[PDB]
Amino acid sequence: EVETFAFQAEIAQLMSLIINTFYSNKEIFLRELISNSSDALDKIRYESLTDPSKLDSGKELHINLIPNKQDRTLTIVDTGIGMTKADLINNLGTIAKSGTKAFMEALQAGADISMIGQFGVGFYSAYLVAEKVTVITKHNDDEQYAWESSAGGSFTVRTDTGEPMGRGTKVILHLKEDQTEYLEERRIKEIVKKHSQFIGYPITLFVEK
Ligand SMILES: CCN1CCN(c2ccccc2CO)CC1
Repeated sequence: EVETFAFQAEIAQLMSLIINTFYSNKEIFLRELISNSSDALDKIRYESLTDPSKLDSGKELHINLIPNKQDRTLTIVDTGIGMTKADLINNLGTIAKSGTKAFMEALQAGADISMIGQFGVGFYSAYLVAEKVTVITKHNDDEQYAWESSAGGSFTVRTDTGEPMGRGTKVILHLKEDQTEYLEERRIKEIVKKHSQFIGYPITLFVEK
């Protein structure tokens, strides 16, 4: 049972702007997704400060980067607070309508695409490198759900019958054919060191056979 939703008009515009604008500094997508994961981990940590049982679904607070050349995917896993179904539908927990409005007003005022994270819609920079994005997520108060979109104005939401996560969010980027450099270890390492050197959680870059 798959439900299909239309993006709000402003978010569909933001996505086609990211997909069609010529912009060479595509590596900022990883900084934005790691920063989103750090925010989600800060949230479950703060909640656990007054209620330790919120960590019953997993005490470790971390971020994993998993490249897979066979599937042409780069996956960013965090054990943060996760997202409910309502959150997923509501633009993955962001204020994406007013965020897009401020971002686009800033673009015409001298900003560039790399500043997207300052307007709360950094997740969508995933479409700088990915043709399709799958988000698997588990919040303590809800079941495990899968969100998916290849842009084009719509996304789907379904109950995820896959591997149980415990708690957190998994962003799977199905990379464009000419963006496979972001599957190479030394390239990911260079980008993490350049843009995410001070993240307060351990970032583990997995290797392949
Ligand atoms: C402001 C609300 N936050 C909700 C959680 N976030 C998020 C969004 C998209 C994918 C993955 C994650 C977390 O890993 C960051 C934004």
